Amino acid sequence: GSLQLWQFLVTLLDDPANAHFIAWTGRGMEFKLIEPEEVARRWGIQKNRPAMNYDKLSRSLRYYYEKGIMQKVAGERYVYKFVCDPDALFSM
Repeated sequence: GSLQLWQFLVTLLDDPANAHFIAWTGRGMEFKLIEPEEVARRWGIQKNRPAMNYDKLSRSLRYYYEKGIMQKVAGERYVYKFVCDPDALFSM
């Protein structure tokens, strides 16, 4: 029952109160960190680990890249995508 970064990001993305700093782009499961540092700060609050910033957050995203969970969309700057559909991981 420990909160995972991919789960936290999904929760941010499905709440329109967060749309000014993180939002689905509308292509597949791609999303943009409109304010990367605000996303990082909120992950830090949630997971209880200041001083979280985007530099540190990017290390966790690179972890997800190496582990097949997330990809960084090339040609973009702060656009990522889920590889495995988070809803499908628990649909059964």
